[PDB]
Amino acid sequence: SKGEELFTGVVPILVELDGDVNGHKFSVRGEGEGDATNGKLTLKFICTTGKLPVPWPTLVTTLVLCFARYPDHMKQHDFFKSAMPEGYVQERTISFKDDGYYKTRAEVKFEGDTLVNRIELKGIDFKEDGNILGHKLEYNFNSHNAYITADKQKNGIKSNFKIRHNVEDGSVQLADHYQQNTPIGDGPVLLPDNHYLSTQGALSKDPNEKRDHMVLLEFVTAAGITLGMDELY
Repeated sequence: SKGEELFTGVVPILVELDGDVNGHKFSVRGEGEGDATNGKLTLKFICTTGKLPVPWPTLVTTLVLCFARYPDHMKQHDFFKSAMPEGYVQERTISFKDDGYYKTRAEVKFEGDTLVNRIELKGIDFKEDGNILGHKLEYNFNSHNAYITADKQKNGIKSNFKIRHNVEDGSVQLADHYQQNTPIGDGPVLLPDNHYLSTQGALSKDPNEKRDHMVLLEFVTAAGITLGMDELY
């Protein structure tokens, strides 16, 4: 696959989410750009339906792993770019401990020149005054590593990882993620050795923006592939 050639520069991003958590419906639209050479995402998200009924940090993982920076010696393990431009389906179950769960299905693919992430989310069994529907989580996102393994019996990858959201009282709300990715087209995809993605993110606000929104700067870098002096030639 030559899909990685689509990411050598800066690529515009469109994110569209439709969500329904305990019958609380909402839509989010995000726009920005991705710079895979640096592993950098710069995006601004707006809740187009008014007030977001869940905390913005709980949507970060749902709201484009094709922009991760894979080191040169690891580029053969980059499933996400190898599926492009046709793209991949990304599905998750996010189980919040002692609370409800999200189910998400997204398509990540190029539409013209733009990398688009289009998501449907359903949230079920939440406590109406839990940490999520009650908005008890701090506006931040800790740095976090997510382990990636191949799923050959599905021609894709899988990952499970825990996000630890900071609760305002000082406790931690666990969000247990189970993820699977499968290509959309029939072209060849790279199925990787075990590795992980290392993610950092900074969340902020646009002072001139009155809509409910999140400004996000995110860095994603691949690591964990044991590398020796043999690749040195």
